[PDB]
Amino acid sequence: RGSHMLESYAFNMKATVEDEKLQGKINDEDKQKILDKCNEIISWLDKNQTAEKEEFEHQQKELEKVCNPIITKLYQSAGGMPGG
Amino acid sequence: RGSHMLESYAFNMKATVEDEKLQGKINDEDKQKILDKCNEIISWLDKNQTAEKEEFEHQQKELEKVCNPIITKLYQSAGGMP
Ligand code: NA
Repeated sequence: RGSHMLESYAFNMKATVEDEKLQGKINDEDKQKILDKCNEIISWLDKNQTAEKEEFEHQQKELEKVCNPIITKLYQSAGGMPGG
Repeated sequence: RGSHMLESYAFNMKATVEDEKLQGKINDEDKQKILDKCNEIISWLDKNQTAEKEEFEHQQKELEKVCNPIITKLYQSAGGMP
């Protein structure tokens, strides 16, 4: 989807650098550079995805925080429909 | 996603207030303000999708910048004729 391809990819590089196929074929110094860097992105998603949920839950409140007082107005006033 | 619910709410709350002659509402201002905010989210939501999008393509790039050189180095050593 985006955060998936990215993530997926990351999982797969590690998936490589760790394969016994390169026990010594890949620079032992290099294994680091990836793994680490891959995790960097791994975490960077987990963290960004979680931070997202908040800006969501922060707009959801500051939204109804405008509606509920009018709902709880029209709902007090005669008529009262709101039930989508 | 909880982003849906947000959308949903914004999307419903916006139409459930445009519905029809449900003008029992202060169907003029104290409704106008339910439109502005609602859409404010409708948009801000969007501006974030295409905001996240990028950051992903970004990080996705940065990680290759740390892998391409190495996988290239790999595709250069196990031949039987090359
Ligand atoms: Na006023």
